[PDB]
Amino acid sequence: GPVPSRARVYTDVNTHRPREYWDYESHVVEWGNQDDYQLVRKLGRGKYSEVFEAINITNNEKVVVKILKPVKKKKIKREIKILENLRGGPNIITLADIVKDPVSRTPALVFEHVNNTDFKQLYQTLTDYDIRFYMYEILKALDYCHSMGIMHRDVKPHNVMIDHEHRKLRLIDWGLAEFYHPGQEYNVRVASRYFKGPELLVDYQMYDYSLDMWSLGCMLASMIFRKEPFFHGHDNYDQLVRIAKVLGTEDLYDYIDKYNIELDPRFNDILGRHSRKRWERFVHSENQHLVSPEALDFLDKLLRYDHQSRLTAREAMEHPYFYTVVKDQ
Ligand SMILES: Cc1nc2ccc(S(=O)(=O)N3CCC(CCNCc4ccc(-c5ccccc5)c(Cl)c4)CC3)cc2s1
Repeated sequence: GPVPSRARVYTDVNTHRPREYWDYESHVVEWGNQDDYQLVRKLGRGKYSEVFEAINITNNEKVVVKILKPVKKKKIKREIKILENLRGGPNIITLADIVKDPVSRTPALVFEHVNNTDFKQLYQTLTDYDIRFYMYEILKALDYCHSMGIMHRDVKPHNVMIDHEHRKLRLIDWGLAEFYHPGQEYNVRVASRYFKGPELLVDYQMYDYSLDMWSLGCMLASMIFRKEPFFHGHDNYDQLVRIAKVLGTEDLYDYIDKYNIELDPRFNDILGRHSRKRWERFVHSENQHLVSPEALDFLDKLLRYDHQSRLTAREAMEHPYFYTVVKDQ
């Protein structure tokens, strides 16, 4: 069978906490009063939930309500527990309240209100510095949640809110996040195709925080190269093919050998033989202002098949790409 793996960092953080910290099935949800919030307008619809702007009539504060679609109670408890554990952490969305409709029995998460700058506006105007700054802010949230024993497992642009006017950022949608325990086999059917790590695609279940670092690398690539999505797979199999056409097949097969991974016979037809490509082939006159030796070195050190060889969040934060942003703090 496959060779086991443990996180290189924050390995045992949960083992040292009281069981209640991570044993979310035991968590009893503290309900607030639904009548405290009036819905104002729909903001979005999102697979597991519908999102509204609302107002707390107790105090006239603007709030955001996520009305959950039917999910298992255990997965709701998981998300709530994680949100509560991470509350106060840098750039983590703040859960303000939890309410249920007395009639429809539907449950609703109440968050802090954060405005999002118009995507068209923001993207038009970004700048190399801005990307470094916001990437650093995301890394602060990931180092924090990893240090708290939690993997996000769905890092991607949709789950990053920015308010450019106030230089503010939040990592949202903790609904797929899970506690890391050494030895645990996790579900590989998580995260969106374009952001799935090789570990998920080859069905290596004993993964860890480092999954998030792959996803982050995918985000960085899409931003500096102005290509979304960067790895555009047609399905889960082709997703790995797209990766292999860039990172090359030699290192992929080395990874599968090292962990004694058994590959679906299908991959053995489609994967073929691919050299490792240089990042320069994605650079053009439109994106060159975003692309630097530092950016490429950083990218290279996130996008690695072997989850153990990817940068940690804290290592990433020390990378030369961020020197000027850190100097500003
Ligand atoms: C508690 C909660 N409150 C709200 C409030 C509104 C909503 S929403 O459903 O209406 N909607 C979700 C989708 C957002 C778009 C995500 N931004 C993309 C982005 C992300 C990152 C970047 C980026 C990345 C790296 C460097 C620089 C910028 C860049 Cl360039 C762009 C808008 C808002 C849900 C929640 S959940």
